[PDB]
Amino acid sequence: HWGYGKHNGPEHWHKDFPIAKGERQSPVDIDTHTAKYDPSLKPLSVSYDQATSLRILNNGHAFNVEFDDSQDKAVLKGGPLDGTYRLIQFHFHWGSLDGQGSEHTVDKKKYAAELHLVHWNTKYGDFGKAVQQPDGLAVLGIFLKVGSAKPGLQKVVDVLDSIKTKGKSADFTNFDPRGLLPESLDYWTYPGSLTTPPLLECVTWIVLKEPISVSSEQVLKFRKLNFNGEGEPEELMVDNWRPAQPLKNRQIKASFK
Ligand SMILES: Cc1cc(=O)[nH]c(SCC(=O)c2ccc(S(N)(=O)=O)cc2)n1
Ligand SMILES: [Zn+2]
Repeated sequence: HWGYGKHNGPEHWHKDFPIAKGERQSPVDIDTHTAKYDPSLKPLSVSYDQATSLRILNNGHAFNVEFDDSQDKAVLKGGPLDGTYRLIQFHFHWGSLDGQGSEHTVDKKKYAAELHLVHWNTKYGDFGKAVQQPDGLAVLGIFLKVGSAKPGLQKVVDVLDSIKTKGKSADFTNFDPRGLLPESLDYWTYPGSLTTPPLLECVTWIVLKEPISVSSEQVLKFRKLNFNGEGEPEELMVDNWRPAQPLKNRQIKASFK
């Protein structure tokens, strides 16, 4: 039922998922002047050398590039995290226009898109158990602006016409997510939630300050995907982002300055 239209978009989700109005919802606006530099925060450790991508899936909301997370191969640690979080998938949220699409904002600035690399805390054994814990997930968020192409994104873009509609998947092996990272790992972090239903409050968010640049042609191909299934009226997959939610009783911390 839920999605991103007038009839079933973010402003409706609370009726099936009442935590939509909870105390630690995501995304948020990152007010860079009031984020506190925390000299106790560690460099993030992103260890993606042995990542094993398997498949890419249009799930009707976004596309997910999925990884084999049955061993400790692509892991996030350090930063604000205790313990070791394993990469399970990444996906993006993007707009119908270059001036919107990100979920997080920075001093109210929206970016053209935002990439989420989703990781789960290995102390909980698997992703389905982790989402039921307040420290179950760590999502690394990276902003996309439109400018020069991102060469490490092109393999993803070029497979999208094979997964145009909801429910389609394609083999997607040997994809290296290190090609999607900016140069700096400086970040903001705060406790929050999944940004789509079920909206569970299980995520430590780590949002990088440096955006990556993608070309206008790369994001135009994201906007050619469809939310609908094959044989249904075409609804372009655009504007699949949740707007910023109330910060409430939270403190965003900065790893830098
Ligand atoms: C309990 C449960 C199980 C599941 O398979 N998916 C979900 S929601 C989908 C999901 O895995 C997910 C959703 C949103 C985000 S986000 N947009 O916060 O990074 C990350 C992962 N919830
Ligand atoms: Zn997301």
